[PDB]
Amino acid sequence: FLATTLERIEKNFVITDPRLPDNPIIFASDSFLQLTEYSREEILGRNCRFLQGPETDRATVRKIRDAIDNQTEVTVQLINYTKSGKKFWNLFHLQPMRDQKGDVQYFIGVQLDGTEHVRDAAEREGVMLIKKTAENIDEAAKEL
Ligand SMILES: Cc1cc2nc3c(=O)[nH]c(=O)nc-3n(C[C@H](O)[C@H](O)[C@H](O)COP(=O)(O)O)c2cc1C
Repeated sequence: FLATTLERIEKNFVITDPRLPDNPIIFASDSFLQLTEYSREEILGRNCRFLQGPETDRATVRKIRDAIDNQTEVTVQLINYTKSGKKFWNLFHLQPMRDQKGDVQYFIGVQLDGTEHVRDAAEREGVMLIKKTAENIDEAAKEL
């Protein structure tokens, strides 16, 4: 699966299609693949929960579940794992992408990887970056 132009955008993100069973990944950026160590072929058609592992806070995962079910945005931080089992902190932002009648068509997920739970200035700057990134991908996804 050769990268589309969308997938060559130099940010970590995935797009899922909630019409397909278990809301699977249909697009994943090259940066996301570099971060997580998976090939595109390995993760297309899978739900993103494969990134979770033993030290992932399950209460935080439920916050994400609730946002998806209520079709709203959420921003959380949680521990995720690469294919080889390397841990990273993920400052994660979810938002729905809506069509011209306001119905949700896709979900966008943006990941900012780090080595620690961030707070205060680092958190603020991280959230600035991931929200701007989500906006750019929302525009890009409009014509998919
Ligand atoms: C667009 C999108 C991106 C997601 N990205 C991540 C991610 O980076 N890390 C993660 O742990 N979960 C991610 N998730 C959340 C899981 O896919 C799943 O929704 C979560 O585990 C809650 O559902 P579950 O209880 O059925 O597992 C993402 C979900 C969506 C829709």
